[PDB]
Amino acid sequence: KVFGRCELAAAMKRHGLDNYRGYSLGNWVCAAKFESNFNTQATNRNTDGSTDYGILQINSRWWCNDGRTPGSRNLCNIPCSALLSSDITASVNCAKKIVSDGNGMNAWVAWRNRCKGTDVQAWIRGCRL
Ligand code: NA
Repeated sequence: KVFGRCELAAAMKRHGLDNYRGYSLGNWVCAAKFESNFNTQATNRNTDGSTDYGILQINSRWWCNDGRTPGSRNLCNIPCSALLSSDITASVNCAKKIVSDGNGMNAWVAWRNRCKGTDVQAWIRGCRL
């Protein structure tokens, strides 16, 4: 599924991501924009041979199992394929664990390089939330 911006903002809010670990909804929508372009089916191979899955490009190195990332962990206890569903519940549940791990949203390099410090409010502008 390719979410609309406000559609994804509504879904993230419903699943309690708005102001989760102090990160406003616009931060999460901005991360999703630059990680996946709001596409739940997005997959990208990392240089280390891990893969990033779904709207928030969760990495098989630590968070989900894909069966092909040697010496990796599954800290969200989910198949990486579950992170490509049209229903973002699994991605949100896992993102809550990632952002709680100690470095906040710096875990998402695209958030750090493209969202951090910016007018992230713009990403929820016009949305009926
Ligand atoms: Na893994």
